[PDB]
Amino acid sequence: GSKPFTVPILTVEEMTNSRFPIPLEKLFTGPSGAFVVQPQNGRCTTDGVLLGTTQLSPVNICTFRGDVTHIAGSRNYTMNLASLNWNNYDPTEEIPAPLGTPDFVGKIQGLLTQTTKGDGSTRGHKATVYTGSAPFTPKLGSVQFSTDTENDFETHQNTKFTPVGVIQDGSTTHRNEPQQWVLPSYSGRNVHNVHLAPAVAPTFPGEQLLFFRSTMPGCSGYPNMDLDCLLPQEWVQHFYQEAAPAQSDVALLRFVNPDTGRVLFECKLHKSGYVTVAHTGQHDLVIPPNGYFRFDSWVNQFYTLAPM
Amino acid sequence: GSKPFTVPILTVEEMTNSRFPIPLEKLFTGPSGAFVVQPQNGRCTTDGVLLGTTQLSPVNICTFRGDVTHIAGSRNYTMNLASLNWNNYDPTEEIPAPLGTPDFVGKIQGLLTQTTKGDGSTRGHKATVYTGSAPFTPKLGSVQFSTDTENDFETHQNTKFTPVGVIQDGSTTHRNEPQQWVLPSYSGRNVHNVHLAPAVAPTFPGEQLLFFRSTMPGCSGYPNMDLDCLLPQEWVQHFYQEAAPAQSDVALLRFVNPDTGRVLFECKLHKSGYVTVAHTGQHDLVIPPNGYFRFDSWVNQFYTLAPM
Ligand SMILES: CC(=O)N[C@@H]1[C@@H](O[C@@H]2O[C@@H](C)[C@@H](O)[C@@H](O)[C@@H]2O)[C@H](O[C@@H]2O[C@H](CO)[C@H](O)[C@H](O)[C@H]2O[C@@H]2O[C@@H](C)[C@@H](O)[C@@H](O)[C@@H]2O)[C@@H](CO)O[C@@H]1O
Ligand SMILES: CC(=O)N[C@@H]1[C@@H](O[C@@H]2O[C@@H](C)[C@@H](O)[C@@H](O)[C@@H]2O)[C@H](O[C@@H]2O[C@H](CO)[C@H](O)[C@H](O)[C@H]2O[C@@H]2O[C@@H](C)[C@@H](O)[C@@H](O)[C@@H]2O)[C@@H](CO)O[C@@H]1O
Repeated sequence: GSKPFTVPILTVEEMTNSRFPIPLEKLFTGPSGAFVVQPQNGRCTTDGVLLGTTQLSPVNICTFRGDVTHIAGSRNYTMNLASLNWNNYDPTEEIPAPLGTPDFVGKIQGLLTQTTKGDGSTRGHKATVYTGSAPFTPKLGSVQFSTDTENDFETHQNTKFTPVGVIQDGSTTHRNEPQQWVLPSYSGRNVHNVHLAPAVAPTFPGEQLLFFRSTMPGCSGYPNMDLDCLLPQEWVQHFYQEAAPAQSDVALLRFVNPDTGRVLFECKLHKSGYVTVAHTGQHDLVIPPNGYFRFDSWVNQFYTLAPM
Repeated sequence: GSKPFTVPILTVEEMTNSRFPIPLEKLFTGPSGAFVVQPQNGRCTTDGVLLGTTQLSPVNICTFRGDVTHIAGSRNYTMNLASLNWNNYDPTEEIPAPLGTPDFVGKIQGLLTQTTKGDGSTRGHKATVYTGSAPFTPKLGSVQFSTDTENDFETHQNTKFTPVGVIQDGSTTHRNEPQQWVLPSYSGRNVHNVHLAPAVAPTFPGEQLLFFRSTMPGCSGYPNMDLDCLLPQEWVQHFYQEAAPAQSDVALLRFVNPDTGRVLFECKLHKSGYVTVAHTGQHDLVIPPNGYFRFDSWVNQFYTLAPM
């Protein structure tokens, strides 16, 4: 008596990263035994429960909204955060941070834009947020932006950050930032993170996570532009709507090639919202552009996959 | 024997504009007898045929990709366009312009970003494209950007424009640009546009188009930031996947309020991909946040709606 579970038929290249507002490019698998995989965007159960900081909009990911105050002697502005909906922010909500908050330590560059309500005058400037910085305290309601202006932004007017890409600067050596698997301290460095979506790992020998991979635009320096998500944003939207009950811990998916009619590989979609495959080693999957995922049956954590 | 037609259950505020990569905010209706409504993004038939310049990604809308050449004595760069997938562009495809090309005359501001293949060095700069300019010839494979640099960008390296908002500048007076209902000349001023998605209008007395409305960020001046689309991007994605056959020219939708169980209004979803309502005058609809569209039955162009 359970509504039948499905995944979208969109191809990988027809879908969006759930951790940054950019298209998916490829599937990637690699070992992750040595570190914790705990992203907070792109987290959703197969039955449609959003986790972490996950929200439904592809374009709100890594955005911030609020009003800003200038820091004297600098081009820096403090943003006092509003809700996604431009209402007052509530720090007591049982989430790690405001929905859509970046879930990695990095220097994210974009534009900060503003409109003056009274006359409809507008302004925009290049801006960067360092999510590893001491002033990055989104859970407490404020973050800081480095901008290209010292005087243009007004106080007490709605202000939006739209993310574009990432930078590597200052101290750092090539491709050592951003660090996609390092969570920000949402309340600052001395305060532990709360209400997190859990870390994920394969629990089977010879298995690895399967990642949905994009390349973030780079805006300066020699950044690591790889970005891996656990679920496409479209999948998040799909599960949220469908809300099909998980009949077992694991949904078995087959990846199908329509140009031949054959299955390329099979994988496990865990009910808590992540995918694993049977492979050892780093591998960029090579897939046909029209390839798609198809739900075939419910199995369990003990099911042995065919090697990828 | 037709697969049953449906629309997504996502609420308006949970969906994305199909003409710019920003969230939907509201529903709007107004008269449009006096001018032609012929957007090229967010065009899809109910049975899943993409029209105009429409593509499936919410985040590729109003993007450009290619490589750039500097124009001496300026901060201007010519971009020789690539395909969405970074392959050579084909001008002979039976489309108006490259998929995702802006479908309005305006000054769109964002960031232009670039990566050097050999060493992974990167750069990004604020940039604007004037879609009403003589050099805006995307169908012919090139457009021009005004940037904040005269020497940083390299030749023959992959370069991306990510849109953020719009500006009003130069000569123009308040809120007279952008002009969302004026199509660019995709091949330049002397060449007529081709392969367009058709203009839309209500064909019934006392009917108006229903628009899915957002406010574009403004980056300078006093722009008109209203942006109206005919279909949410999620709807485009949905119809594309479902491909449910249109049993009649018109699908009757009811907009439902779950907080009361009552229908707020009814509307016509035309099979060619647009919505009409029975109302006269400009009106910002007031809707509950959890309100949703529900397909109830197939009717026709002659069906008389209940007044909104
Ligand atoms: C946005 C900006 O102006 N950034 C500069 C940065 O240039 C950016 O990054 C470099 C790698 C290159 O892609 C530029 O096109 C881009 O604008 C500067 O980087 C130095 O840039 C020169 C070229 O102008 C050389 O490429 C040099 O190798 C770069 O230096 C090293 O990389 C930097 C990112 C720093 O880590 C620096 O300590 C390194 O020696 C830097 C350097 O002043 O300054 C801005 O960030
Ligand atoms: C990005 C930038 O520097 N743009 C300026 C522009 O300022 C932008 O737009 C104005 C409306 C305001 O929102 C600024 O905060 C924003 O940076 C300049 O606009 C003049 O700006 C001053 C404030 O610095 C006044 O607001 C003035 O009314 C503005 O002028 C008129 O509006 C302009 C957009 C032009 O149409 C001008 O002819 C008008 O008289 C302009 C003016 O030099 O210059 C850049 O575009």
